[PDB]
Amino acid sequence: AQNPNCNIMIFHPTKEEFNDFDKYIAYMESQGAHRAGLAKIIPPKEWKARETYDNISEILIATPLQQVASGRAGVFTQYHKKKKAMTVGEYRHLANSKKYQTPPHQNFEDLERKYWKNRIYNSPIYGADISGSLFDENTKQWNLGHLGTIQDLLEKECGVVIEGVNTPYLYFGMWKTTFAWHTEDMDLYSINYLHLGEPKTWYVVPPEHGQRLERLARELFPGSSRGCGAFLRHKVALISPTVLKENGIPFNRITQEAGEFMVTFPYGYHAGFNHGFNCAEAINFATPRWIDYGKMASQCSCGEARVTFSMDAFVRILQPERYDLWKRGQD
Ligand SMILES: O=C(O)CNC(=O)C(=O)O
Ligand SMILES: [Mg+2]
Ligand code: NI
Ligand SMILES: [Zn+2]
Repeated sequence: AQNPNCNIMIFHPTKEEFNDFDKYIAYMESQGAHRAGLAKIIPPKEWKARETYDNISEILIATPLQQVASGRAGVFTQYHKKKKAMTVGEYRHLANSKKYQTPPHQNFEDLERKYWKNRIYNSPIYGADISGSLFDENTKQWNLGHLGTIQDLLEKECGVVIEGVNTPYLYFGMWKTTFAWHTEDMDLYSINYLHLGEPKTWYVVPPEHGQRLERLARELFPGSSRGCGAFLRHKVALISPTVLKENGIPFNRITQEAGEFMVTFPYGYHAGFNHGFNCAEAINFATPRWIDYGKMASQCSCGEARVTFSMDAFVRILQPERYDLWKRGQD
């Protein structure tokens, strides 16, 4: 079995290898990359996502989210308070202000220490989940707005024809902005490209051990657990590496820098934080190996998780028994 310790693997495709996206995913899995839940892909040196970023300040963040924490430093939840719209130029200036900027630090490890010590005492503002793309239309390789769609994968593998579309999302981060422990909708893959700015640190639990993380989360967040049988779908809970280590939960960590891709694999729980002002682009995708994960994915029916139009069809076709109850949640 390849990669039996479930380490995060890093890949350096050549420009030739960068032509066929699906093929390269299947290659990485041949090497065991999925066992980690997360892989890093460093693009060939000849590749570029776009010529410059010189004109991105005019993008609008219609609903910036202030991430307010509750709990203790290593075990907390965050709620998203909606703020007034602002442009990327306004948000970048805010990120760089004395109130919100990255503190002085020695290296990534020192910064990670300061994040876990101090996160809860601040409320950074995240421009998350903005439909759009920063890939140039002329970028033909690994252009996250030109991927094969999940609907088309389900049609090719299973023959069924469904409504729905699959588009990318932009994320504008600042110091301490946080993504809570989650898997993707329907336990899909994700791919995330860090277009510019400061790094993003990731934590990940191997898919084969995801239920260990779920059981810990039920113990640490016991009222949330009674409220919903899949409350990590709410994307609000944080658990630190120290707490994970104390409770024996297998995990890995890695820092993504500008110009790098990350892939999350089906049922790979992940969480993390941004080091400073940055912009990432991410999208979900599927392969044939996903289908079985899609069929088994948990679902939030309490009503909190409230997701996309396109997830309806996935539930309806892969999980017809759950369909009814999950749609009561969504309506
Ligand atoms: O970048 C972020 O804030 C969160 N991204 C993801 O969870 C992902 O790409 O799957
Ligand atoms: Mg602009
Ligand atoms: Ni994700
Ligand atoms: Zn729920």
